[PDB]
Amino acid sequence: GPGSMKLVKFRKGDSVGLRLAGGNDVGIFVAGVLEDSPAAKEGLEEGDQILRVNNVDFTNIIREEAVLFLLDLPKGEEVTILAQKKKDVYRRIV
Repeated sequence: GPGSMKLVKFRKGDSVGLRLAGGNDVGIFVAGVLEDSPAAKEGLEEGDQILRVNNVDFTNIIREEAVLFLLDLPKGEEVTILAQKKKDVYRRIV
């Protein structure tokens, strides 16, 4: 089936606080979450696949475009990340 996804809502600091991995073929993955970020606080974790941010699809985006996208998110504004734990896929990427 379609599975159980997580929804994380946080307010962007100076940065979102996320390292990315993957790409257009397999998905964008959270490689790292700084404990210094509100991304971690809200329950976003390494090996999470990012499906959506702010109603922009992250399933057909290239890693480079995702980075720029997260950078471009207005500072101090709320971000809405739709995600899903996919570690076993993740372990192959890294």
